[PDB]
Amino acid sequence: GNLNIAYAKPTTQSSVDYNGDPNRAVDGNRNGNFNSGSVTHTRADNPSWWEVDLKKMDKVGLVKIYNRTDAETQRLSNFDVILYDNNRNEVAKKHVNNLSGESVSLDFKEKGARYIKVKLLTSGVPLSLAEVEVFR
Ligand SMILES: CC(=O)N[C@@H]1[C@@H](O[C@@H]2O[C@@H](C)[C@@H](O)[C@@H](O)[C@@H]2O)[C@H](O[C@@H]2O[C@H](CO)[C@H](O)[C@H](O)[C@H]2O[C@@H]2O[C@@H](C)[C@@H](O)[C@@H](O)[C@@H]2O)[C@@H](CO)O[C@H]1O
Ligand SMILES: [Ca+2]
Repeated sequence: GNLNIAYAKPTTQSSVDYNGDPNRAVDGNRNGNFNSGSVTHTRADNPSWWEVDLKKMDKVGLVKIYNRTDAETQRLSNFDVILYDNNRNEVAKKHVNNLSGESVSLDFKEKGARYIKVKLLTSGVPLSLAEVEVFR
């Protein structure tokens, strides 16, 4: 029941495989079954990454990242979540080793940012996200 400022914002990612376009992580659908059409998928890049562009700077609090759930859930491990300002200067970064459940929640404590990037640190692994939600 809070405004998800990432919903329907422009997205990009390192590449696309299996028609897993990056907008699937901001489609309002948390379903993690890749066959549902809700989940992104890159090729096995060096490294794989995904990003949302808020279009303007905003003050970011909670970021909630929902994993793929039907298969290959371990791929979302050893990754950074990085905030960038309007000139793509790095303003904050958190590292996530792995998920114990279907999602992870990170609190960036009001940091001003335009872009939120999720980046695997292990190359040669596709990045698949069910949904990334971003709150003020
Ligand atoms: C259109 C089509 O047939 N799609 C296939 C993928 O198969 C479908 O998606 C899977 C996730 C399963 O639900 C499957 O039952 C369904 O048909 C196929 O994925 C692989 O499917 C095999 C079974 O045939 C295994 O389940 C394997 O784990 C699946 O691969 C994982 O999911 C993929 C989407 C990629 O992320 C892979 O890297 C994973 O290992 C793929 C790959 O053969 O091919 C599509 O064309
Ligand atoms: Ca989705």
